[PDB]
Amino acid sequence: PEMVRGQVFDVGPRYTNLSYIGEGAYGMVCSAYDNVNKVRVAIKKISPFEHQTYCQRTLREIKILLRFRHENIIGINDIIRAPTIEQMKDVYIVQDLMETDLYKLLKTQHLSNDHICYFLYQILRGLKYIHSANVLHRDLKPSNLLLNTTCDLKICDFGLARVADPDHDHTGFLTEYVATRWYRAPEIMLNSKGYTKSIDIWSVGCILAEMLSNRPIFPGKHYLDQLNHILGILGSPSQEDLNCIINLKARNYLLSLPHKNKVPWNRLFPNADSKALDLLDKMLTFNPHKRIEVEQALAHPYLEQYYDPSDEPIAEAPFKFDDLPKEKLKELIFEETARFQPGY
Ligand SMILES: N#Cc1c(NCCN2CCCCC2)sc(-c2ccnc(Nc3cccc(O)c3)n2)c1-c1cccc(Cl)c1
Repeated sequence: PEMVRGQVFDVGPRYTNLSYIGEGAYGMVCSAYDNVNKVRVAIKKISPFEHQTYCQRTLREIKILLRFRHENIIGINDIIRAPTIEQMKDVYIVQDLMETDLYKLLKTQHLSNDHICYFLYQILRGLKYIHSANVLHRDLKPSNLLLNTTCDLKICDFGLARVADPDHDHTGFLTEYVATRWYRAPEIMLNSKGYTKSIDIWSVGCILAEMLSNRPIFPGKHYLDQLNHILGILGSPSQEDLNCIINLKARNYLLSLPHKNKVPWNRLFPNADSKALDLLDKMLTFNPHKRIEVEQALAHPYLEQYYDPSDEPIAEAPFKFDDLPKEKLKELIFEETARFQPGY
């Protein structure tokens, strides 16, 4: 086997010419040449068997990726792992190599309104399919949006994804959260576990604001600072939106803050299309129940040039609602990846 840093990357002889790309929420990503299909691919190494939580996430990610089939969601080409459970310590997931991501593009490239409109359409088209499968991505951000040389957009890393569970979304004030800080909806910091579809819509809204200016709209430096950045632009929540927050600690925190008025979108983004700002406003709504849904967002006049509900497919087999030990999860990961084995 070949080494990349100080770690084994056992994908050869089919996959050679390894180069380090980076990391997902977990796992090490490399580019490689597929000697069989004569194309360069991306490969993610996952070593989750020593921990239950890692095993659960690895199992969900693989189950989700294998079940999903959509143009705006990157699929799995192959899975490399040992032929036996005893010999299996690592899992390698193979996907088509995408040229870049929206994070890298936004660092140095100004987006035309046409590119913003097209990227947003593709994000929401992929998201419609994800949400139709009763799945939440939960870590949408520019680095999880891959692009090729013709601007085809594909959503990646379902490492923090979960089956939607709105009945168990309520939690206490200041509950620790796993997903990337800057794209976290205000309710995460107040009373939400991020188990509802509205959590992904907030993240897409943050991505849209970022595509308009090439800078994250809410760059919180720590947990509560993230909420301060959000209220600094949306302004103080209304009495109606506060009445929706039953948790006393979360409500009293918001009531203790000095009153802030709404910063108009047309002042933050003076060169933006007015329809894009109307959609931005509806995605970046404080109250998650009033926040626009993915199908409504696709039907928004800003996306009129692309909107075609018959060419925005939904999932054929949605997921249903776990606490199994890591040894039983290793067996399920082994079973889930069995179809990619040489004998199969
Ligand atoms: N998780 C994850 C991934 C990514 N997360 C983002 C990593 N990124 C690295 C650069 C700095 C910001 C964070 S990317 C990824 C993947 C899949 C297909 N093509 C590419 N291409 C790509 C992405 C980034 C840079 C680059 O040179 C190429 N990546 C994957 C991936 C690769 C193989 C299998 C699976 Cl299940 C996922």
